[PDB]
Amino acid sequence: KVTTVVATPGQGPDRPQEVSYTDTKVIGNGSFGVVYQAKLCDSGELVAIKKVLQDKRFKNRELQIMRKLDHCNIVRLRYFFYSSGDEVYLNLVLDYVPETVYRVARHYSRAKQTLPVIYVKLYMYQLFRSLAYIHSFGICHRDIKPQNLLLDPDTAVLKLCDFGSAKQLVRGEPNVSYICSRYYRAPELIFGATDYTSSIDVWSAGCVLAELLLGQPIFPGDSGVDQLVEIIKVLGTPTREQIREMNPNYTEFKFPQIKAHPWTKVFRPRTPPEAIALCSRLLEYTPTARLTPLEACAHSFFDELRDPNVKLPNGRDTPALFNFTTQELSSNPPLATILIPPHAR
Ligand SMILES: CC(C)(C)Cc1[nH]nc2c1[C@](C)(c1ccccc1)C1=C(CC(C)(C)CC1=O)N2
Repeated sequence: KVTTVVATPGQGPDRPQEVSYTDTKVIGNGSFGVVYQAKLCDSGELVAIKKVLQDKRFKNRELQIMRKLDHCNIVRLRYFFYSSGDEVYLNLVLDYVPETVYRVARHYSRAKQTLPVIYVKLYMYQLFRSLAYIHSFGICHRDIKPQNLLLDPDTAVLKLCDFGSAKQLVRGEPNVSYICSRYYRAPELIFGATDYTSSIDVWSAGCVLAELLLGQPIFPGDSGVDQLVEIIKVLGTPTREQIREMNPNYTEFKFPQIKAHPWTKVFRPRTPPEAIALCSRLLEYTPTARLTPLEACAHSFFDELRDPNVKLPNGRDTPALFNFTTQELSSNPPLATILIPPHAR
């Protein structure tokens, strides 16, 4: 049974073509609508179709954002197209990838084991790459979690997915506080800040990093507000100057004073010292103090990835790690001296 639709390519001239697919099954769910799997008849390739009720009044924020993006570490919009059920739906044809960082991290910790640190370097490097790219367009993902990191287990290619909460932030225009998933939610946001930057994504990224070294979430909060407490147990009570730097909308938390539990004691003994150094510069109260995604790719914890002889545990080559663009380097072009090593010209 074959379905044919007239779909506009996402990274293409605005020019609709016939597309056919088969083997439709449901795989996903949300306030938005539903996600299906299908097999394209052309390539036999597997894809996901995200089906979203779309008020013809509005543009679809996710769609505008997805049409700009073109990146090895971001899920690609192959096609999009409209359908019926007045009912008008947007369908987004996106990559299907069989695993996630959530699932892999979970296999390791159901077995009490540590995810090998090579994979931590591989996965995190690619996540920071993906954020460098979108942050360069002023786009904040605002939902970085291990579950939104797609993962081809054989190639080690990580792809950032799910841009339902993503947005272009412009200084001046305020934004919602209760955003991101709780465990990965920056403290600015729990203070009610509406004037935040894309450095919230970096907080979340350091939460993913921490989780991958600990085997469970670093801040498992009972509620959007117990989330602060969980954080405070680790970083300790924020100073008056840190609280000011979060440009809050409410500080009346009447929180006890807790001393900072130092970083090296948070992780299991003989965690590599560079992972902790990176981790502490992401999970900072002051949002302006956190590394930019691109400095984070340049960090010395990822040096193993820049070694000429580096290979995956399954024998194969690493994915493309060094093929930076000008768009992708914009925020700090000198970093290319470190980022793109000798042996890749
Ligand atoms: C590109 C989408 C819209 C994000 C769909 C997609 N593309 N590739 C995927 C997905 C799913 C449907 C997804 C949905 C939401 C967030 C992340 C992932 C998905 C997988 C792996 C699993 C094991 C089947 C679990 C699963 O939910 N892989």
